[PDB]
Amino acid sequence: MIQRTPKIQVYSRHPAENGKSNFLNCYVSGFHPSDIEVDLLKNGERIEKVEHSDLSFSKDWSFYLLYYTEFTPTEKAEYACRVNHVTLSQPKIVKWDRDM
Repeated sequence: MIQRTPKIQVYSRHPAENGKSNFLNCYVSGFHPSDIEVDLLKNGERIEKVEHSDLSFSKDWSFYLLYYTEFTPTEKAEYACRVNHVTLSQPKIVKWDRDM
């Protein structure tokens, strides 16, 4: 058996084919086993519609999730990524930095 803690990155991107739109991303990488819970939060509340959830795995057994959705942020709300996994004794909450 092997278990590996997920790396968690939270960042924003504009797709080049539609640059006025902005997307909040959570890249959860390198984890094992694949069982996992991942949500985007706004002011601490789950974002219910997340348009994209893409899972893959590498040669060593090691899973990768890109979890993302269109959003329109502004100086007001706080956004974060919440992850729970067997390797994490508490849910990990990673805040979105608006410069990322």
